Amino acid sequence: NIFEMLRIDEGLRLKIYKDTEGYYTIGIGHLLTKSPSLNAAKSELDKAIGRNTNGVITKDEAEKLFNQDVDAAVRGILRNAKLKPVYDSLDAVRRAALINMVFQMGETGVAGFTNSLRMLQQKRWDEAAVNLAKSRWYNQTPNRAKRVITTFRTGTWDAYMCGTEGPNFYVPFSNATGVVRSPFEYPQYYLAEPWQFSMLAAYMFLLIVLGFPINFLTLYVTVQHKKLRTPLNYILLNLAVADLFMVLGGFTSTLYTSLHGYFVFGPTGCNLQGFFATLGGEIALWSLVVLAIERYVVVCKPMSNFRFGENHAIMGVAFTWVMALACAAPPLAGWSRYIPEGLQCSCGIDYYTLKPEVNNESFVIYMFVVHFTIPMIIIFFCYGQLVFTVKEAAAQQQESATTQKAEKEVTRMVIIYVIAFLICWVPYASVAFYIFTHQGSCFGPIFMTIPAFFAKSAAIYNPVIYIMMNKQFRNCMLTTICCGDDEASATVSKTETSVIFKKVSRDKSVTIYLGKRDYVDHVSQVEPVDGVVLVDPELVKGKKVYVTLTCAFRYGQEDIDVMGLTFRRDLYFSRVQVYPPVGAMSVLTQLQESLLKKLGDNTYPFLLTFPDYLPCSVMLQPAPQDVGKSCGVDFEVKAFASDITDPEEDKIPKKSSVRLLIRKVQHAPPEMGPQPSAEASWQFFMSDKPLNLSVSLSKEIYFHGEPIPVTVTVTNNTDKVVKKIKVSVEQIANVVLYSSDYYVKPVASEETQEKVQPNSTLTKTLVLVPLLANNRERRGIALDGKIKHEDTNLASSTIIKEGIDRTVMGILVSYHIKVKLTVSGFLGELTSSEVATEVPFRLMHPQPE
Ligand SMILES: *[C@@H]1O[C@H](CO)[C@@H](O[C@@H]2O[C@H](CO)[C@@H](O)[C@H](O)[C@H]2NC(C)=O)[C@H](O)[C@H]1NC(C)=O
Repeated sequence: NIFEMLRIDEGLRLKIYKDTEGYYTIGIGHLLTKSPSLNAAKSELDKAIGRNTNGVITKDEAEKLFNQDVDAAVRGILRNAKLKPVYDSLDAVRRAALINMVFQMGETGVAGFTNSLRMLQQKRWDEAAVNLAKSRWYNQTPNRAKRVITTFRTGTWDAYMCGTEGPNFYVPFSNATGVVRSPFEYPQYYLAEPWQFSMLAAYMFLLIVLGFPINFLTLYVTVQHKKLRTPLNYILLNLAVADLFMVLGGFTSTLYTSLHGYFVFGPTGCNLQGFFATLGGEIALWSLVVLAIERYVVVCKPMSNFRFGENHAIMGVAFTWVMALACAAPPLAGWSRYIPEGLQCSCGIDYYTLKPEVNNESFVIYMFVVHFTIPMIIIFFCYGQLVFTVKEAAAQQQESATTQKAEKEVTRMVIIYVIAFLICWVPYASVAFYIFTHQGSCFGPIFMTIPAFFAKSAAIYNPVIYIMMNKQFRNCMLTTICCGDDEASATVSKTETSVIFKKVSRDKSVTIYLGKRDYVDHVSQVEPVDGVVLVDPELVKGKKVYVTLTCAFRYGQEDIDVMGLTFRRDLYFSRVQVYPPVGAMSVLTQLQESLLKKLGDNTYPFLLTFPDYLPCSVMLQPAPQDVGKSCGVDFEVKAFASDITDPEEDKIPKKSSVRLLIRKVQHAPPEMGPQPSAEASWQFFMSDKPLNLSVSLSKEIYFHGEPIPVTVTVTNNTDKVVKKIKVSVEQIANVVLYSSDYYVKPVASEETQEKVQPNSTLTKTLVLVPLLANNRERRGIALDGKIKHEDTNLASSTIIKEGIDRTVMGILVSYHIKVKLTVSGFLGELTSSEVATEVPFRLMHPQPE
């Protein structure tokens, strides 16, 4: 347009400069003053801008000086008697050309052209152009003139077009000089100085040297180590493959072209290089999106770990390739296109050129919204909510120091993930959007190379930031350069009567003793862990023996979950110093007295109490096909010796340490509650007549193996018939870790086909048998904790202490009887209305003699 004409012709200067005539000018052709003094020129500038510039101004202030000049130029023309009829006759493109003449020479200067202005009015475009070309004006600056003259002749912007537009390519350079040639056939060295091509060759070589091994090692090591093979890591493996396509297909070809200075492989090579570079980048993009989604759901909700198998991971990796091809395929298919970008040694999508045939307009918007903004929102939302959740969780437990340092590591890596994503895709998003809005303006080849730097650099630092920073991957990669617990490999539980059991450590310095594995949990109080620890004085000398009580909520795998930017949450933790003893135990138990006399002098007692806000020992049931999936709450009593002081728990010596799993179990209380009775009445929209139902049980509390009678009285006063009645025992498993989540899986059910007619009643008692044996080989069933691998029963109903301050975190189980009714629908026989009501009951272990 007019702005781009005069900006390129005159040139935009931020400071004051002398023009060809030698007069003080600033910005685009703005005369400050004719005064000879340099200070006088700055003074006339200062008043124009409105502040103390000191011969330096911005472009927006210069755009204001230009607008006042154009608004006044349209006047001086209309004011002039010779210029106005010409101005009125000529169209908007040729009017811009006339303003250029008046802007440069002035009102009196343009008035000297009589025959030129005459022929333009008469629509003689051929004769007026020769007139302007043979004049003094052309001889002075034929560079500027010829662009203005061609405008009069053609009536187009072809003269003021930004760069040479070929059919298969776009070069950001003017062919006015005539030096522009095809990037497929001839060298492009006229664009920038030849050393910058060898610079790119050195840069693209560096990305191959660094990129190929880093990404290849990710895949190579995972084949060797079976540990790394996990559904969650599948998305991180996709990132390695994604980055390899950029290196192999993209950077290797881009290297060879940057060697010679132009694109040797032709349009065929440009399509495939542009395809792989786009695909490899777009796969890498959505991999991090799916990774962000996967990390958000898996950690926050421990139930989802169970649900997340190979199928869900494959679904994530496939989705990536679908969205990747959504970006990469259409330029090949013809929507937009693949052309050489920047120095034209590297091919990429066409964001800068507006081509209406291939519709770059829709593709860039499609790119900006679908393939940029949506990944940006999701990643910032997922990792943003992820820190928000951990910040909330760490705020609850301020006592556990391990949960505090994790939150520190979480916030660290997320900020790095933000920075990694921002450095990569913002340059393209800024530039392509700027070019789309500012398309009238011109941009060089180096302008497009700056975003190309960062996205191609992401093939290096995204592997490092996402993979190398992860602890499980980092450790395995070290063992690869190293080219390669085993010594001891002994961890057994023994037993002797005097019934007591013990366990010896690996180094056999610290030996622990305990009374019983199952500790009875009452409502008011809890039965504490009682026992002793035999310490070897020779092996443990000048060291610190400790004992712990670890209540840990366990979900998923030890390796990958800890790698997952956080680790499994320790629910409760306690510590006591065993040796050397500080003071002594005020009162011992009958067990401790026996073991002290039985064992030698180096034995020391300990006692570990439980608070009232802890859950029971509960684990979720895995399916037979599910091997590595593991989730549940469990209690662990550990003992160890260490040189380091009390605070260090996360890191301890494995050889000195010894541990034994225990249970916290609730037996059924002596008081069986009142006879459960539920009652409800139901109606319809068309039919307003009532339907009464009354459920009744025998006991409030039931035992495992005990039959549950459900007495149901269906009183039918309505017009419809009841087809069948179904009773169901349903197991509510309320999981509280980062959030409260209710999950209902029916454990047992019985039904009957007895029909109930209108104005007729039926009383029926159906027995249900809630046993695990029938429910074996299922998913998500809550079970009582099993010592080792032994047979266990369905999870006991968890009783919470009345009136407590802290929220109970863990797996909280509850049962109820759902009496389901199937009634014939009013519209049709096939139509049906399922009605149901619930009543709670307890299922727990009996108290032994
Ligand atoms: C930029 O201008 C040059 C010089 O005019 C073009 O090169 C000529 O293109 C014409 C097209 O018909 C050929 O007939 C001539 O043989 C070419 N000249 C020479 C010396 O080879 C050039 O094609 C323009 N740029 C591009 C890339 O099209």
